[PDB]
Amino acid sequence: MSNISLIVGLGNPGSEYAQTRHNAGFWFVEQLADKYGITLKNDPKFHGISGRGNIEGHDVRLLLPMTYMNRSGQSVVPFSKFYQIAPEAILIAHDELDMNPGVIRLKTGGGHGGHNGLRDIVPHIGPNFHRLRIGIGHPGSKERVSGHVLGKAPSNEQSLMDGAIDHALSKVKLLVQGQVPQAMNQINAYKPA
Repeated sequence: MSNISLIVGLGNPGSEYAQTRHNAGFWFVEQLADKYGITLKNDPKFHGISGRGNIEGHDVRLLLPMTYMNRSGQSVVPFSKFYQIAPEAILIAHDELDMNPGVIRLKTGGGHGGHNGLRDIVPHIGPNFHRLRIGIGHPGSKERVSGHVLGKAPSNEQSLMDGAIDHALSKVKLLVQGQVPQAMNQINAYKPA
């Protein structure tokens, strides 16, 4: 099993989007970058913000597409092709409607599950990349879904999510060291304290 060498966080650009649930992936990758002192810089060539540096003994690339969510593939696809990074070496963090705040899962393969960022990426690199599904809750009904993902969560729900994110952060060592089964067990076992 492949080392994770590219970690992508999905979200929307702009300060009106930064605290919205749909940017759960950006939160994770931004906090990761600063945890390890990796600088995220404008990378217009790949329509994103990107960095690279040492994470627990490995050279890891970080990517935040700046394309807007539904166009995320225009930044992910050419970036991973250009550096010749196989999907099996990619981790994509994103908000997951189908899990509650404070729930977090690592998953390998599968489709987009309705997620409009993943929808723009599976067609072009296939489904064989890892995903960190950061639960954001489901708002009730289909009509509300959109104002939910594009809205800021209340305090209580934000803490749950931040707790889930702190936990996945403490497992990235296993991911970059190629221990994916072990990461999966330990991420998937998380429940708020």
